[PDB]
Amino acid sequence: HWGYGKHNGPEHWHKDFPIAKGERQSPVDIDTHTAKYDPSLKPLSVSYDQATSLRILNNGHAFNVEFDDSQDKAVLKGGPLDGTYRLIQFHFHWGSLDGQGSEHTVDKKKYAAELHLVHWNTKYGDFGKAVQQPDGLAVLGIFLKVGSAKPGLQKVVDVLDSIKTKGKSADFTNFDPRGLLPESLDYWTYPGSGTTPPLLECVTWIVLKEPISVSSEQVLKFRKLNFNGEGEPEELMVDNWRPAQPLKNRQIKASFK
Ligand SMILES: Oc1cccccc1=S
Ligand SMILES: [Zn+2]
Repeated sequence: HWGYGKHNGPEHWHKDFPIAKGERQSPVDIDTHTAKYDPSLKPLSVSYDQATSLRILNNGHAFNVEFDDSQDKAVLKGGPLDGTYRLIQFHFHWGSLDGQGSEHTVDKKKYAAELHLVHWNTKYGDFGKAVQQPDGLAVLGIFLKVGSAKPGLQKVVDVLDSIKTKGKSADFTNFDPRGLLPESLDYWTYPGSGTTPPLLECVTWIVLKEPISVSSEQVLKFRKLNFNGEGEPEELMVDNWRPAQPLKNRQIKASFK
């Protein structure tokens, strides 16, 4: 099955998931000089005051912080979006080294990691239906650079010992995702896809310009997680990122000059 290794990594995924070579795949390089400022783009509305986190899961490819999405509690709207998108989970992609790990790049620059806050369009009722629609998901992408610690990340880092291996979960209530956001909500936006199989082309990407800083110790702890199950040979969960894919017939828009 798919993964991030030599024999089952991103260069292989097209054999089981032919959409890997499609017309609106993600991630992409964000060429900041080529992105066009769109003064009609609205400010992003991030409404996380009532977010209800539930659980954290190691799925064998990343860890997901899951939310109660059975009511409009943590929603994204505005920006390039029409309508209301509910937060279902967040996750990260990260490197073996601080010089790599992000999926999106900025003028070819790679960040140490990238946080994806996954939201689904409430006009489609559930996440599973939404992923079959070209406007089904909105993913807020935030870059991580190594420097000062992010205090609001530390509760995540502290639980990772309890979900070291594939299939482990832990209760993870009362986590406030507002503590992972940078100051500015200036963004880039384009149409694309999930970055893991099944690579469905259902995502409006919203990539914040301003990274967050995390400490070297925080991202070190991400790198101690395992892709394997308990009792299987240890394979560190590192370099779980897809490289940039061809832009094809797409324009990246900027909310800012
Ligand atoms: O990595 C992902 C995993 C699962 C669902 C939706 C979006 C992304 S980027
Ligand atoms: Zn992702």
